[PDB]
Amino acid sequence: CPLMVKVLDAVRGSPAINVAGHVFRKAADDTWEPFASGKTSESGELHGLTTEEEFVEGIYKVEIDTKSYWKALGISPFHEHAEVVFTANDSGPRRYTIAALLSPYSYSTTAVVTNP
Amino acid sequence: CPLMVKVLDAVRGSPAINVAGHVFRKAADDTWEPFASGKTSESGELHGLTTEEEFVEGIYKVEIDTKSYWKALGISPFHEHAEVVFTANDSGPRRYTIAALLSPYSYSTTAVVTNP
Amino acid sequence: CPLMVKVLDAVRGSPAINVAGHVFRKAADDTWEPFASGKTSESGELHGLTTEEEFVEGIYKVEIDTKSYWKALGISPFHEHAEVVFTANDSGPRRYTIAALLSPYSYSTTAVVTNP
Amino acid sequence: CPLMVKVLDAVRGSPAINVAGHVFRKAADDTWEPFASGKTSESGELHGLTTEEEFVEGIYKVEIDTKSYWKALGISPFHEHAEVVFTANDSGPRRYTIAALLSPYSYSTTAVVTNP
Ligand SMILES: Cc1ccc(C(=O)c2cc(O)c(O)c([N+](=O)[O-])c2)cc1
Ligand SMILES: Cc1ccc(C(=O)c2cc(O)c(O)c([N+](=O)[O-])c2)cc1
Repeated sequence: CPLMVKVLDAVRGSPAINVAGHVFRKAADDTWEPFASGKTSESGELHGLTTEEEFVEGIYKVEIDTKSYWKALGISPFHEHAEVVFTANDSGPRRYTIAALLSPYSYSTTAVVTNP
Repeated sequence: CPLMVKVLDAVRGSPAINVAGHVFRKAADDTWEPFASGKTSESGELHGLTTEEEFVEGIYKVEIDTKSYWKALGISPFHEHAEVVFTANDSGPRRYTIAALLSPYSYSTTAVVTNP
Repeated sequence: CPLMVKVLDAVRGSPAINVAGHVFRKAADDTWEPFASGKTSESGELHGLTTEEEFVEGIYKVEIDTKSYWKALGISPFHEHAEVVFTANDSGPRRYTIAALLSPYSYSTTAVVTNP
Repeated sequence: CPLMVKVLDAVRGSPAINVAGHVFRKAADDTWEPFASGKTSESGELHGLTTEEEFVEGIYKVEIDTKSYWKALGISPFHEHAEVVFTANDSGPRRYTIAALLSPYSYSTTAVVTNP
């Protein structure tokens, strides 16, 4: 899996389960083309989004629906979502983990990029 | 100052100076309408973006040009930019500080929301 | 103010008010000698800890009583406290802001170091 | 493994490899007794620190030698180390992942605590 998304809850100290994630790729006309989507598992991880052959060079956007996560816990959070936009595979194929750490009024995101 | 943006550099341990930030309000057609912009000061701060009168309820986006910042420092960055999207003033007017802490492969954002 | 500590609450999106902070300097015997202390203000800030004269080179520790803060809010915390240990003034006197962003199961700390 | 430590580098977007970690447990006399140590693998993970039977209730300290990590990369970082202090197993045995995300002038730490 060349693209994985992991989401953690900094209030409970747990994986953030059942969080929707949507991936888009910038098209030649500069629009955001839907690329993949899913929801986080019990481990907070969203696997199986793409394959090495489909995950070509390009600019990708990962949008994590953090607002729905907090709202289901009774909380009205600050952010509408957490979005991560990045160029992928510019130097050849890589494996990307996009990790997000969520609090109601703050989030952090990191990328772990490895060479297979 | 109903809206302030502060940007910090976690590599140098300093304010992130001369970082462009652009503010948008979501339009009725779901498009992003540009609202205000500026460059961070020597303290990392972007002041004077809006006024109490103009900063009505709505969904707002702050886009921080983190890629140009890292490029100017000669450091390879992961993200194309950092975006913060939030609903403003849903329970009355508030003063918002959006703080962003930047590293080349990670960023975090927090909101400090105080009632005047 | 050679040394300032600022504490923010990522759950409420506010300064963390009335948080105790204690500052220590490492002694020749490697023990921690208490140096200064205070409680964060309504802006989350602990000012007036030390002076230019007293804040000589050395290794310093700031201990933030995060557990008492979360307990006062009725929220279960993970950490006993948050500690920040750093060598100060190794290349001349600097002004240090130690910023801590608190969640119940996570914290982050950053230093903003500026040369007067 | 009831206790795992994971360390990531936010500058390079990579696991932080070969980082020393030391674990201590608070003794009945209030001293810090050495409990386990190791170094992070190529995945940034330190496994095999303890067993469920040995990892009894108590207050534990995990000290990560972040300064040596940065110094080996040519960087003089702000922090001397990253230390995490927490009560473990107060409600029965749990599995703890202590994750640290490192930059030269900032770090963040989170706990992911799961029930086996
Ligand atoms: C680790 C971390 C991340 C974000 C914040 C943070 O949100 C913040 C907010 C401020 O109003 C402010 O003045 C500063 N500061 O000056 O350093 C930081 C504080 C700490
Ligand atoms: C404070 C912080 C923020 C983000 C990360 C982080 O990026 C990360 C990445 C992983 O692949 C991973 O498995 C975990 N984890 O399980 O805890 C965390 C690590 C620490």
